[PDB]
Amino acid sequence: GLPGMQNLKADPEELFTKLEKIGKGSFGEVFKGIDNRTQKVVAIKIIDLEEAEDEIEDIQQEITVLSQCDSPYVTKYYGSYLKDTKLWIIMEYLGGGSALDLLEPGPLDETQIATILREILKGLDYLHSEKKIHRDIKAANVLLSEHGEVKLADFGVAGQLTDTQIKRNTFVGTPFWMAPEVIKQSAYDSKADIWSLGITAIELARGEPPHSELHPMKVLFLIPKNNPPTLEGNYSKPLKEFVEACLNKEPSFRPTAKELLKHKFILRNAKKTSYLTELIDRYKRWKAEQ
Ligand SMILES: Nc1nc(Nc2ccc(S(N)(=O)=O)cc2)nn1C(=S)Nc1c(F)cccc1F
Repeated sequence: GLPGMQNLKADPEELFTKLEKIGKGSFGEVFKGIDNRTQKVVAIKIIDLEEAEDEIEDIQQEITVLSQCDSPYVTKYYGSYLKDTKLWIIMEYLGGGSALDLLEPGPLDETQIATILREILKGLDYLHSEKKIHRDIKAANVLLSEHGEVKLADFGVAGQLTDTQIKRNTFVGTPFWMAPEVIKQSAYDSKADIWSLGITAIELARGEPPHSELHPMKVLFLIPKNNPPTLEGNYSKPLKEFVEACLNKEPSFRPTAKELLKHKFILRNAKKTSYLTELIDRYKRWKAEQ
């Protein structure tokens, strides 16, 4: 089965206008698109099923997890279409781009950092309450609407906890952002996302994650054997402590997403999400020059 699968007679090439590429996901390529019936903009992930082996079950899992999410903090899923050998996965388009994109004109301030982290946490609180793990939290997978709303994206490696499986142990994620227990393939749960959030916090503060100048294969020993990273530079003590709370080698010492929503860095610095429009306006003007 495949949740949201549409009638095969429906031609997505007729129902949507495919525009420019806006990314490359864990699976397939993603395009900006127009829904021809509503004229709303969508994001379209296209996957060639023929040149895909052992990736199709992964695709099905992504669409399943996506279709089971109903939250302001998770990109919406609008269904899937088949066009010959290609699968068109229709998703909510977020006009502000990724947090990583919004970093290109220059550093964020700590109000912006706190606000983005707060909204990521609302998303993680939702997922974790649903017994889901994202497993690929990073600034590239954090999207903003053009009104400044923040949502999680790319569920390509997301995991589901059950009653018959209270922990996962699969090796998945992006190396710089992966928790030591995931790399080591110990039994892990939602706390793995909390580690990834700490790395993402550093990324949002500094522009890059720890070890970013190294070959990804080095982190397979670097992360499990070294002391966890800390945020270095001229950042507030609350922000440095937020990061340390996340980046503890012991998963049970990491706070829950729910708890982190009350962390002093968040309460003291976060403001209305609408203010993030400035960050998006900043990017547009910057891109406008070049
Ligand atoms: N749902 C969704 N909307 C957008 N919008 C978007 C993307 C890029 C840009 S930009 N800054 O002009 O290149 C602007 C808006 N991207 N997007 C997705 S799924 N992004 C995405 C992602 F989040 C992870 C991997 C690949 C991807 F293409």
